[PDB]
Amino acid sequence: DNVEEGNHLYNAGKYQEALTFFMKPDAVNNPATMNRIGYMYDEGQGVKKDPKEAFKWYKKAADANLPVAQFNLGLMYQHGTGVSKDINESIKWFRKAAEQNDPDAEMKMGYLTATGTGVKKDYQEAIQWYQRAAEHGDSAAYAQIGLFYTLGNGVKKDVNRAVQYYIMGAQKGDARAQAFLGKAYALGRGIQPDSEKALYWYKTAARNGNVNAMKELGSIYAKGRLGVKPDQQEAQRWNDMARKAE
Repeated sequence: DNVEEGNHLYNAGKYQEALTFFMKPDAVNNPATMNRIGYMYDEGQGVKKDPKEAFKWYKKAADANLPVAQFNLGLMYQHGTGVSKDINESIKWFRKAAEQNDPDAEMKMGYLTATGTGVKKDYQEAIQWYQRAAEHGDSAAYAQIGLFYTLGNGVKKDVNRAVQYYIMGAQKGDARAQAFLGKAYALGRGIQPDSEKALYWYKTAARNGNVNAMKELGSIYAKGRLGVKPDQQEAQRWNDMARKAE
């Protein structure tokens, strides 16, 4: 294959070297490869980053019914990256990509439905899209669903069930569910108050770049909440890092 070779060179950072292989007649015609050429233009892997040119390759690949590339194409409309911003053409593509079972597109559809951005707001359709994106390997989806039960958007507030969703997403690497779960342990809101497990999950979410957990952590050590020995050598570490991250 001229694409599988070009994949090996690209997988190993020889982007321009890999790009020539992809531009070969047998390679260009591959839809998955056509998508990758748009990516390389989108991030400047082998070329000077041109999003407008990246749009050309996303459209070719998305016009071949490639779920990854229909999502990418819908993004380019939504942000108006390489085309002129068309929020409502963008949902044509997310819809196609999401109904083709793309996880990222299903969640973009959970968002657009929950906010009513390009479509009639519907908290019930938004849950379905979010739960479907969870089945397809998206850990952020769990906390997005649990928010509905904590807040009460289209459902009666079931704080117990919301924390069950947080724990799921928290144990699968999601920075926010981890912070949400830490707050649940800390107040006993969702489950049984554990000052240790609350601290563990706060530390894990901060480790994963959740700013509210960093800020929370800095407050924990300074005041001396949650049974830590009050430490300011740690407390000022966290708050500085949070400021630096915004």
